[PDB]
Amino acid sequence: GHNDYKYIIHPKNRWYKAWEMFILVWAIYSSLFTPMEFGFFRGLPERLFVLDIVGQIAFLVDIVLQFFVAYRDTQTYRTVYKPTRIAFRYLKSHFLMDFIGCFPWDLIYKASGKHELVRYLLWIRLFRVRKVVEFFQRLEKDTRINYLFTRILKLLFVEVYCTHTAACIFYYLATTLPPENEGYTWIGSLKLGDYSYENFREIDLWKRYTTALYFAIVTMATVGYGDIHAVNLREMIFVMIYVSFDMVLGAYLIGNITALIVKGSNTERFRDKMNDLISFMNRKKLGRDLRSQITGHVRLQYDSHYTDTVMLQDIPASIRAKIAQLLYLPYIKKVPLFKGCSTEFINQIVIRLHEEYFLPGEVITEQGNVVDHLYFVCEGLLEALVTKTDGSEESVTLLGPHTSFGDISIICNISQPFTVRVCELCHLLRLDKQSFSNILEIYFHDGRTILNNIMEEKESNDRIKKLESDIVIHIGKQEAELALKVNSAAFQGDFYQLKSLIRSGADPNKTDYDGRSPLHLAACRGYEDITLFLIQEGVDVNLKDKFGHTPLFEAVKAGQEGVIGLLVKEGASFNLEDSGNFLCTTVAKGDSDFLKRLLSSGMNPNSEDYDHRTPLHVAASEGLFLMAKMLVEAGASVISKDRWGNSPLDEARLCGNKKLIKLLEDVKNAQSS
Amino acid sequence: KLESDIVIHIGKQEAELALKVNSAAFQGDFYQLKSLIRSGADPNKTDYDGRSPLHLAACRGYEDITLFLIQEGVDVNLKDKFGHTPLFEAVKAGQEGVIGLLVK
Amino acid sequence: GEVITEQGNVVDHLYFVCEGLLEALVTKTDGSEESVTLLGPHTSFGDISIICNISQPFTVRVCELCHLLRLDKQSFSNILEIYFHDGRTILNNIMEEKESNDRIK
Repeated sequence: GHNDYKYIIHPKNRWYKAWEMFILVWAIYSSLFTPMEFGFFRGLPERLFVLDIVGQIAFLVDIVLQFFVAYRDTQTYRTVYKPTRIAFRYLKSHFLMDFIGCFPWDLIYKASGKHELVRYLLWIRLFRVRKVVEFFQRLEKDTRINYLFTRILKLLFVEVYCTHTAACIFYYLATTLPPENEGYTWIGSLKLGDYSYENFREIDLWKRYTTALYFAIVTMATVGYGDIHAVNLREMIFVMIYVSFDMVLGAYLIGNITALIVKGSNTERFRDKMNDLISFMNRKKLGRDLRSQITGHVRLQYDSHYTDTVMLQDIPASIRAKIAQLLYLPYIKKVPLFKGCSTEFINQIVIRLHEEYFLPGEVITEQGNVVDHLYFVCEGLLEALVTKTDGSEESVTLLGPHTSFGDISIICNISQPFTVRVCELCHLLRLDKQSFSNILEIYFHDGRTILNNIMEEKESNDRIKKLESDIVIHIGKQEAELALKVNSAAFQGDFYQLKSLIRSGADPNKTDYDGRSPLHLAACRGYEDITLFLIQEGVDVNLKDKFGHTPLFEAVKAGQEGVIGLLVKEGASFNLEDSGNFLCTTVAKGDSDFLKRLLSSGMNPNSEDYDHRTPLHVAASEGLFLMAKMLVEAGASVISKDRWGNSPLDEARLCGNKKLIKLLEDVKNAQSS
Repeated sequence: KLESDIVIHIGKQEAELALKVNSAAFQGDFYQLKSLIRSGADPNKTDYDGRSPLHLAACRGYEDITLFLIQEGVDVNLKDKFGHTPLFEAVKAGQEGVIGLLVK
Repeated sequence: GEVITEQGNVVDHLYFVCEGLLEALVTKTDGSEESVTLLGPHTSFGDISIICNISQPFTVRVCELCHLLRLDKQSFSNILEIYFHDGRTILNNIMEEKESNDRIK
């Protein structure tokens, strides 16, 4: 709608197309009549005045209409609607010839005392054949008609044109000589049969024109009967020039027709291959069913045109992906192998897919052979069988539309457990082994989180009992690195990054090298929000790292009452080995708050050691009355006997803190009760 | 306006390079560590768990990695956030070859 | 001045050197590709990567006009698997080199 001007008309407008065809008809005529007007008349016979004036005006109108038609640029490929650019383009290329040939050159010739050199400018109207050339340019750029066939008709029109012009020039050369020397011309000395072309300027223009055209036509085919022949030196020279250029034009005609016939139709090439195969097939005397198999598969390769699918490898990746998506993606989405995976990975797979058709009864993949081509059964039923060593087929599965096979062997790098053979017209989508693996490895991430899901699919088959493979190890490496990333986020405080990482498909229950979950890190650095975020995810709250440190242990050692509260509400527990030992060590340190936090978490304070002493034992021996109060509130036994029977009551007397002993005796009556 | 990812991956130029060195050490891929350590960053920087490439390499017991880490000269007595030296990780795993390398 | 195998791409084609001189350059993030060795006539490269199923240790670049004989990875693996004895001999031959590669362990 950028044609704001009310003057410029788009070059593809229907009315302008009709006008283009119409000036074409007049271009052919004004280009085919100009040689006749130049040769057979030294001034039009008045009776043609009307036709001459109407022709001149017809082109004159066109000359103007060429200022009101937009032209597509050769550098921006847009229809330039600026009137000054159209006017400049027309003035520069096709304007001198058009305007000069639009002049009434017949009237100008008559006005200037009938001077011949003025009439020689009639040939400027020969430039009007540029319209015919442009028409052939349009016709060539259309699949509706074969190119070499366009070239043949172009060459034939050129041949007809050159023949007609040569006839007109030949008769004009006859007219250059004065009528007194008629016997020395080519037509003035013509005695064909009983007719004698004595006064050749008085015969009807059609008789003379057909004589000249007969000569030109036979000269063009080099028949040269000899009845009509050059006599003058001017006629000799013209016939020599015409004859040489006619040898070039006819040789080009033969070359173009030969090029069309040796081009080779696609059906022709298929027919040659078919004939060779049939001759082979007669030599080997193959049976009718077997010959039908061979012929049918060759026909299938012919119709499928697999290279036509790779024929658009030149078009951009954007549109290439659009075509692959519009054709294979609906099929691929439904395959159970890629159930529940990212759309990006699916799109990558589709782009790398090559469709192949197979007639019933041909093995696709052979058992005992490592599959290097994963197939997506998309149309037609396939049948999978493990043929026994005794030659007994055992159909194990029937893979209909929207199914996949070969994937086990590629992901496993194992051999194909069952030979797969076709049962109907199976339109499949082959994907190469290196292609698939790449989409996971070479296309890292595209083949990390997504492939993990694919591994979930394979394990959900419930028959696959695979251990590990190159693909799987590569993935596990990537998932390890991703786990490092998400754990770094969970230990750095970057909430947005952690969100993005796990929401990109990362499993929140993964661990790093030393088995530390992101929840471990959130608790250790006391990241309340991150902890709660991972808490929502479902990360294990008593997850055990390399040293058994639970997330709630890390939270307690970090002194994050918010995080420990959250973890106990979810249910994190002190499943720590040597619990009594660590508690007694804490008592020895004197870290009152640390022990209080462990005791609040629910650490059992009655756990013994190698010396078989509870934390309360150590507190009583140490004289730590306040740690003893905390242990008492927890419920550590003050009567528990150690190796030597030294109960915490005894150790307290040994230390001599009478207040400590008194509180422990109140506890001892509590225990005895 | 989801900016500042610059400083995120600078905190990971200190870390993610260090965690990649740690990961290669834990996996056992000597060639990778050699390239990363010389072309990327020294193994003196530890991970978020305060674990030096040497610590994890010592635990795994790949002397190849350790001897290269020894060439870089990372602290052989450095403790982790868990208060544990590479020597202890080595003996915990019982990697007498890497134990001898570390004792040297 | 051409590259056959690039460092870190698993070699799928094992090459021999009939005539010419090659060079094992370790490309890096410094650009100073480390000249590990010069592969002269009657040598081979890509063998470590194929046999050991690792990536290429060093990019092999052409220095002269080199006539190289090629053996695809799948082919080579097939002949090795067929002649288990002979592949064992190959493995010893490369083990002597693996004193610095440590791939065998």
